[PDB]
Amino acid sequence: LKKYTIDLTERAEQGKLDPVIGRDEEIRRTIQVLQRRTKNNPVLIGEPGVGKTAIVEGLAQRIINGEVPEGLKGRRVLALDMGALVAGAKYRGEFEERLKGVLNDLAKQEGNVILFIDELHTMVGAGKADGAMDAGNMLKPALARGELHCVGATTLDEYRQYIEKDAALERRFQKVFVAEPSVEDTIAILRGLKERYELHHHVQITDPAIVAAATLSHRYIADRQLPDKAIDLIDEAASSIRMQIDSKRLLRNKVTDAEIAEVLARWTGIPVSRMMESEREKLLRMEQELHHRVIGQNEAVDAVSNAIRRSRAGLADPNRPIGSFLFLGPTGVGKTELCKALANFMFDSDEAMVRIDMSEFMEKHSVSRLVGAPPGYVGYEEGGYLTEAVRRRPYSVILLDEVEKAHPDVFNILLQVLDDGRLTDGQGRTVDFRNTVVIMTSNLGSDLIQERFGELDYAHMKELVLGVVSHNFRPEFINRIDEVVVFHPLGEQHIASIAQIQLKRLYKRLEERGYEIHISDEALKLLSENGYDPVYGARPLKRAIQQQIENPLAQQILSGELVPGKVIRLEVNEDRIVAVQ
Amino acid sequence: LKKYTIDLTERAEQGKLDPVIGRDEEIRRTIQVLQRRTKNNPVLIGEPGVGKTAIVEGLAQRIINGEVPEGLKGRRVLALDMGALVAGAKYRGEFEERLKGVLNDLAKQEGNVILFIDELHTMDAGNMLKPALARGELHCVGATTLDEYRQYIEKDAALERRFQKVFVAEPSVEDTIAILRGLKERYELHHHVQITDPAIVAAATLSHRYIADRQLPDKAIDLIDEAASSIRMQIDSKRLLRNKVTDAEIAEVLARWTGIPVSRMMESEREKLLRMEQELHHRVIGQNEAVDAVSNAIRRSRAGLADPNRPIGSFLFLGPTGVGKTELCKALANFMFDSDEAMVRIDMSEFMEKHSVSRLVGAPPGYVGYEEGGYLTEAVRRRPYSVILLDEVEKAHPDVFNILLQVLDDGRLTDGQGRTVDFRNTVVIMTSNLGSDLIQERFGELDYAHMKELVLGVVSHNFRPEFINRIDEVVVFHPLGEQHIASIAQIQLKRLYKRLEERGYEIHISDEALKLLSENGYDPVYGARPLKRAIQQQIENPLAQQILSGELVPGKVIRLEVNEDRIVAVQ
Ligand SMILES: Nc1ncnc2c1ncn2[C@@H]1O[C@H](COP(=O)(O)OP(=O)(O)OP(O)(O)=S)[C@@H](O)[C@H]1O
Ligand SMILES: Nc1ncnc2c1ncn2[C@@H]1O[C@H](COP(=O)(O)OP(=O)(O)O)[C@@H](O)[C@H]1O
Ligand SMILES: Nc1ncnc2c1ncn2[C@@H]1O[C@H](COP(=O)(O)OP(=O)(O)O)[C@@H](O)[C@H]1O
Ligand SMILES: Nc1ncnc2c1ncn2[C@@H]1O[C@H](COP(=O)(O)OP(=O)(O)O)[C@@H](O)[C@H]1O
Repeated sequence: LKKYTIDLTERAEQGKLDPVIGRDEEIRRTIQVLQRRTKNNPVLIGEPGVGKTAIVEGLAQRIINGEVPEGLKGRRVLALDMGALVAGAKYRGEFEERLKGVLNDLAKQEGNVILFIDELHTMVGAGKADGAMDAGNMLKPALARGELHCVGATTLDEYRQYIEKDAALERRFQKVFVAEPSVEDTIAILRGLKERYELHHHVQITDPAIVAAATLSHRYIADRQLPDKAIDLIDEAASSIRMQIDSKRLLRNKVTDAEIAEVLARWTGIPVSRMMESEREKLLRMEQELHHRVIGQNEAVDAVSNAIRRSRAGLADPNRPIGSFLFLGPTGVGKTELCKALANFMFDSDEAMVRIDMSEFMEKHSVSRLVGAPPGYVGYEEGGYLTEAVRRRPYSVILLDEVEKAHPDVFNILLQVLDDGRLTDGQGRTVDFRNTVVIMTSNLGSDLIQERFGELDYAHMKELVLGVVSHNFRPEFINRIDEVVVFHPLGEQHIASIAQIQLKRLYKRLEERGYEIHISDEALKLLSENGYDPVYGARPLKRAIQQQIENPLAQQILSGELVPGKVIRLEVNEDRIVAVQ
Repeated sequence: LKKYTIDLTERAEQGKLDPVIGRDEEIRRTIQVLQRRTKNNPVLIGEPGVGKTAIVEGLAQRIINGEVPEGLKGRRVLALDMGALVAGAKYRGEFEERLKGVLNDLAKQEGNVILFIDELHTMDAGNMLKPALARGELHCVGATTLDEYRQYIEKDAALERRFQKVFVAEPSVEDTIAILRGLKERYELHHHVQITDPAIVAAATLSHRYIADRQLPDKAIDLIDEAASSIRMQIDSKRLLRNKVTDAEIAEVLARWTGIPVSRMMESEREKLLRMEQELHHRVIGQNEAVDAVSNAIRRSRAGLADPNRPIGSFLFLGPTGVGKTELCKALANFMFDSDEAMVRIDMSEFMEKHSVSRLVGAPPGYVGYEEGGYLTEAVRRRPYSVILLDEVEKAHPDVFNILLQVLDDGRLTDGQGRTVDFRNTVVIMTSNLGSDLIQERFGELDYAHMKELVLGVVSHNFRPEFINRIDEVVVFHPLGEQHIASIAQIQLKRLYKRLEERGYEIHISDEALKLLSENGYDPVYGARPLKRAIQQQIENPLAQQILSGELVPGKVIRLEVNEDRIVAVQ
């Protein structure tokens, strides 16, 4: 008994237990089960990192401090470990002499000992070496007779496929559900626990670093549960500052939310850290920073930058994505380019744009590729194309390209992402679109968008295109769109400004090779004859570097006069261009 | 007073320190993890180098020298005792009284001194130290591998509340450089051992080029100590010695299981006259169309100039299929890898299913079979060495055409689950099976610079102008004549010679006798596939008819005759 079971009650007299704050409805319900006549076995069902191990450490602190009823007064909470019972059990019945050694020491205790079996699912099938099970089949009489007082603490899905499968052991435990506390319920958890970390780290932790250790944990960390990550963050931040005082008021020890969001940015990647950066320079110039790489399209950025300012002010709907856009209009105008800009603004990486081409979803059978296959079908455990991608990046700009080429029954899949920000996978797991920006480019009115842009100034392309030919006949999808955005086609004013960032990002490395080129002003309209298109758009400009500028170097090698090291020009003549050394 | 007392004042008295060089942003991480109280147990995971030696020697350097005052220093911790645990203890249970006595009586001063434990994976990894770890006794520094971590330390649940994966990334060549910078404190003052600059790097460059299945620094510290053991024992083997340290000391140590000397292990600036005439041009005198990729398109790749996100070493090479592609993708791998492992062939010829979505560059969800998928899905996860082919893409209906544009540009690097794919060391040979099928007849007046501009100018841009608008360099493989295959039909017969001299028959064949085969030999449709069965049906199946009949006795060389309507070589 003293070889295996850790005694939590004498670990509470030394003050070695964490102070437990709250939990008084789940501790009282635990004592209500622990005082039952038969089957006095609570199982603290929760999720990993909810506090179900620090409920019995708030029961064992309670027995010593005496807030328990008489009947649980003066008990002992022993923490049996089923990993130390299957530890060296090689031979036949070395495990069964460990339980029947522990179970017979618990009967000498005449009911003065509470047994905390943490992770009961490790008891289901613990011996089980030759036949029927040996741990939750040896406890099974003394669990039903109300004899050993077994506080279990498993999680809900570990209860579901370990303990619920043994239906004769499932009834010997009573589910004391430990729901995770809310964001305000874990501040008081962490306000009293902060001094137990101040005495260990020799580090002062402010309640600003605690009110933001939980609002940033809950919002940004979605796989963990709340009083496990909020105390991870303060322990990581107090260890990050504990370097700054050891090795090399301005050499601080205080944790503030500057250090808490810095650890969380180092965990997840979301840079909302401090507004003492150029973010004050960035929050009102949010519409013109997109204009750095989205040339023109003032109706486009004033729809997307005003919607992502609407949520950074905490004013947008938290049961809806950050933005739901329909980018109908011409091709090669700034549709796909703004979403790269919007990803390079919000999550500052244009690799965080989940592009989905809806020409792959032409027919109705190809809708379970986005959402996932049902149980029992091909591609079930794989997932969906949209749902699993949003589980990869929950903070991403979803591009749904040419949605008018989708099936009509894929807008039905796209009614719940727009309205509620949810999409359930084929495996019954719901993915959360509340942090994504769902932008949907289309070409459904583009014939009438292009002809009327220099006629109807800035608002009449929105009205009166809807109803004769365009989307109103299927009306449930239009009103779920946040802003329907029409795109004015590009004149010569924009493609001269759009054809300047072709090699601007590669510009900052390749100087010493022998290349630095300033703007030449004579070959401007050579690219503005194939690239500046009223019909097909500005996308043939990207081929107008692959067809116009890059050809007579990489194949004209063998003739023996043109060798690299000299910067090329282009002039308006019938030249078949030369290059002088 | 023997077992559980280790004094760390001795480490400067004896010089028992092997200094760590290179790891500081991956060791101060294991001081961030260790300084916590939730999950304050760093387990060091990966390739070697740290192993509880970086935090203990990088601890006395900041206290005894004296830049910081004494009001801040005092973080004096200790290290592992592991040696006398199992040894010297006899009974069952009286071995256990030594392990319970080593943890409980270090608590004589109420936590005045703290202690780390090192290398905890064996089970002492959670059978006798598990209450000693759950009681909040003291915190330890683990060290596992990655796969032995997921054997023991993570499919548990009570142990990752204290441990966490600390991964170290694969180290430099400068790991053993500074191992021999400090260690001349022990080498030259008493033995006068020099090891020069090209002799430290020589036993360490063996990873990215030579062999890539094994870690670097385990193969670096051992192959220097064996090369440095040269003097005192080769003088006791019953102008005198090169005291100028060269590549020779490691080569005796390294090449005692390969057989390849120094001559191609340090391919350098002047060595590229020597790496032209080694193995490519002794099996076959020829195959010099593909030598351009190692001559003019090699200057901006192997001098620290390989930019992966635009094709610079991608020299385009065309031809037919089954005609010399698969041998050169092996013979260039034979010119590089000293062996045969390049097995790549991609064709889009005779399969009509909906499985052509996964052969592109991977499968997005909604499919079957991700484990194989396409061939290139698996050809980087196997090993990063493969030479990618592209054949017969020109036939299917035009909805499938333009997906070849996405990979060759700088848009997105296109991996599949988060680890990298190959962009730097691959030559792509593709296959053009347009109207170069009637041209295989004669070898008289074949075009090298009349072929691709006037024949291709009027036939390409009627149906599809988006295919040869990018790709322009067209030069043909060998035309299938007589004597150029008479070399190739000698290669497949000389492996029939070695198949036959094992039983005592040396067969000759004439220039007249193997062009007897050429009427039943090659195919313009399949390439040189029906060459091998033509050896079986014409000579080899009649040969085994005569070896078994006993009328071809071993020892006597036989000649042929021209005879009646079935052509066999009889007496
Ligand atoms: N109500 C609470 N009051 C004080 N500390 C708490 C409270 N809830 C949780 N904690 C602490 O936060 C952490 C939560 O971990 P646990 O209590 O083990 O929860 P858990 O459900 O057992 O997680 P696992 O995955 O089962 S180990 C521990 O360090 C607890 O001390
Ligand atoms: N409004 C715009 N702002 C900035 N760049 C633009 C704009 N419109 C077009 N471009 C340029 O045109 C190119 C269009 O390429 P592509 O993505 O193939 O077209 P599309 O976006 O229609 O698919 C982009 O690389 C981009 O640089
Ligand atoms: N970065 C480095 N700095 C110093 N020594 C190193 C470094 N990398 C490797 N070594 C040497 O390599 C050897 C690795 O052996 P070891 O630490 O026993 O392997 P493992 O860590 O797998 O147990 C050590 O003796 C060490 O001296
Ligand atoms: N240098 C060469 N010239 C002509 N034919 C060759 C050469 N090297 C190999 N071959 C032939 O290629 C054949 C294999 O080709 P094949 O099976 O059609 O293509 P793959 O091997 O790519 O499937 C071998 O039988 C061999 O005779």
